Amino acid sequence: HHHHHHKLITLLLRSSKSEDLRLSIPVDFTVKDLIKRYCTEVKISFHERIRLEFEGEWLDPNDQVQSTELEDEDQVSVVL
Ligand SMILES: [Ca+2]
Repeated sequence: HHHHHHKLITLLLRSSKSEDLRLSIPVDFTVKDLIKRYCTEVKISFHERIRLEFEGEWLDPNDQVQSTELEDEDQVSVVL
């Protein structure tokens, strides 16, 4: 709606080397924030070299999720 207040989108994070996770995260988080939250939820150590791929493309860690093309129920790949 006009002037809506919704903060969250749900994302599926698939990982070939770690636990897949479905997260509901604020769209004002950065991609780095999303990675940090993934890591605390699945209990792996956060590192600068972890990346998220969306449709074949690396997401910029410094972009807000809202600034990317991610939408609710999208899926991304975690590359460790
Ligand atoms: Ca997995």
